Amino acid sequence: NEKVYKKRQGKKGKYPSKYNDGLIGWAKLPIRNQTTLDKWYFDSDYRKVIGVRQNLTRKLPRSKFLLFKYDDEYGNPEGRSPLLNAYVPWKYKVQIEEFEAVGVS
Amino acid sequence: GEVGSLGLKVRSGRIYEEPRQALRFPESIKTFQLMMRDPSVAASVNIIKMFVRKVNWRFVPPKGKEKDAKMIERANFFNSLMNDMEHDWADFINSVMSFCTYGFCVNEKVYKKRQGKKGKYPSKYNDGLIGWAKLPIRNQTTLDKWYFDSDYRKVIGVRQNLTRKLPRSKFLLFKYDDEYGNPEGRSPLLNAYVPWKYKVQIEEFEAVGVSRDLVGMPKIGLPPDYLGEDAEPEKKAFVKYCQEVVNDLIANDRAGLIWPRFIDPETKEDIFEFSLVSRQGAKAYDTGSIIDRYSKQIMMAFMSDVLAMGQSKYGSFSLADSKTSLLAMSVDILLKQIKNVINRDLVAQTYALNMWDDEEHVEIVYDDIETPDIESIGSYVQKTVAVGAMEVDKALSDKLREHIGLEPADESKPVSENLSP
Amino acid sequence: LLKQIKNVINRDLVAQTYALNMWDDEEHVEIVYDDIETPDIESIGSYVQKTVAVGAMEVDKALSDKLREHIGLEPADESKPVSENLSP
Repeated sequence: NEKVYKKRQGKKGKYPSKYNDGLIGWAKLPIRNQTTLDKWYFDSDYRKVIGVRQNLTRKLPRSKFLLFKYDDEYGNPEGRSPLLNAYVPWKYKVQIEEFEAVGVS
Repeated sequence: GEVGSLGLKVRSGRIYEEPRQALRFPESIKTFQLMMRDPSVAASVNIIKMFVRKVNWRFVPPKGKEKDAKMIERANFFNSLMNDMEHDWADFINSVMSFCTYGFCVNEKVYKKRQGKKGKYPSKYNDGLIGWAKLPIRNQTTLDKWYFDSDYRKVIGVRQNLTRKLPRSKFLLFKYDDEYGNPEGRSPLLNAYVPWKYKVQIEEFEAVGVSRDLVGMPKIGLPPDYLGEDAEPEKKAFVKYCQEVVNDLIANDRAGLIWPRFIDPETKEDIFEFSLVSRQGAKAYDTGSIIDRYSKQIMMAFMSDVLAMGQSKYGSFSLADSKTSLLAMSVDILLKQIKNVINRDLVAQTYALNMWDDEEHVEIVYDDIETPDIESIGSYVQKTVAVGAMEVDKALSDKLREHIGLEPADESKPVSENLSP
Repeated sequence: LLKQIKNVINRDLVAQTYALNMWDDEEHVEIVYDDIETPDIESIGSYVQKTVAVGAMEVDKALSDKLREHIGLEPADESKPVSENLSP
C-alpha cells in the first residue's frame, strides 16, 4: 500500500482535506493490487531488502509503502498465504467432484 | 573433568543421528516440505505456532529485589530496547516459529549502538547504550556443516554456506527435544512421518482408482470390416456417427438409441453390440476408513485432537487453569524452552558486554494464552476469603482485575457515591 | 492477524507521519483494536457482584466504565444522576 501524504492541512487542492493546521496527512493510495508487482529489489547481501517495483513501470522505494506478512517465516516478502496449506485437499476435492458431475450426466 | 563425551554421531560434521536417509538435513528439508503439504500435519503444526505467537512478553526483575530502582530501570530499558529493534518482537517470534518445522532455528545476534542515531542502525533513545537489531532471522537450509570442539562437548557452531562461518556465542539455538545435545534437536514431524506416508499413498491410490472407474461407460461392438480405411464410405459414416455418439451421448430427456442388430444364424449371437461396461467385483479395502484412521493417528502424534473433535468441556487452553489441555501443556514446554534459551543466551550477553556486570540478571516472562475460567476463580476467592484463609492484598486486587482485562485501580479517581443506589 | 497489522504500524505510516512532521519524541503513539464481540455479561456479572462483597476488587472508574460499556453505554456523567423520587 503505497502511502500518499497530503501536505499542509487547508482546503487548497492536490489532495483536498478538512482542517487547515498546515500539517501533513494521508490521502489516496493505499490501493495497490498483487498482480502488478513484478520484481522485488534486493539490497547487496539480500539482508533487509523491502523494496519492489510495480510493472509504464512505477518502481517504488522501500519506505514508501506498507507491506503486511501473513505467516512470515524466513522473512520473505510474499510471506505465506493461508491458501498454501490447503492446496492438496482442494485439488483432490475439485477433481472428484468433477468426476461425480460427469458421472451423473 | 569431562572424562567422557556426549558424542552424538559426528560423522562428517553433519549430525547423522537419524538412521533414515530421507530425514537428514540434505533431504530432511524437502521431506519436511512434502509433509507440510499435508492438511492434517499443516494444521497440527499451525495451531502450535498460533499458540506461541499469541502471548506477549514483558521483562520482569527476579523474585526478590523487585522494588530496587536499579532493577526497575533496567527492566524499562530492556523493554524499550526490545521495542527499539528494527524487527518487532512478534516478527522475531515469527522467525523463530520455524522451530516446529525443523526442530531448530539459528538467529545471529546483531548488536547496535544508538550513538545519537546517525548510524548504520538508527535508534530513538539517545543514551549511547548497546542494543540489538536486524537478524535474528536466518534460514535452516543454509547451514552446511556444524563445527565440533575436540571431545564434542558443548560445540554449538556452524557455517552458513572468504567463508561465512559463525562463532558459537553469536547465535541462539532453539532445540525442540534436545536429549543427546544434537543441534538439530528433533522436529515433531519425525514421530509422524510414517502415518503421513501411509495416508498420502492410500489417498493417491484412491484418487487414481476414482479416476479409472470405467464402470458404466458406453461400449460399442462393431464387426471388424467396419473399422478400416478401405471400408465402404457408408461404413466409414457409420463409424463416424458411432464416434459422435460415444463422444456426445448424455442422459438428457430425449436420450435413446436406434441400433442395427442381427442375430447371425451361426453362433447364435448378435454382431452389433451396444452395452455399458460392467464390473463383477468390489474393492477389497475401504480406503476412507483407513485414511480417517491415519489422520486420527497423525493428529494424535501432535496431540491436536481438539482440531477434529472440537473444544471439549473437560479441557481448556489456559495454562493457569486446572483443566489445561495436553497440547497447551506442550506449548507451555516450548515456551519454557524459549524462555530458558533467551535467558542463558542474548540477555546474558547484553548484560555482560554492555558492562554494568551485575550478578543478578533480568528475565523475560510471558502471560497466559487464555484467561482461566473467571467464574471458577470468583468462586474460589469468595469461598476462601469470607472464611479467612487467603488474605486480601494488592496482589489479588490487581490479578483479578487484570483477569478482567484492566490494570491496577487508580485510587486517585474512585467511583462517585451520588452516581449509585 | 489483528496484532500483525499493529506490528507493521511500527516502522510504517504513523512513524513516517511522526518523523516527517518532526517532533522526534522517544515515546510514540500506537493504534489498538477492540473485541470482535462483547464478552459474556452473565459470567462478568456473576463475577463482580459475588466478589466485591467479599473484597478483592477495588471499585474504580475503569471498572464502572468497562462494565457500562459492555451493555453499549458510555461513561456516565455525574452531572445528571438518575432520580430517586420515582425509584420506589
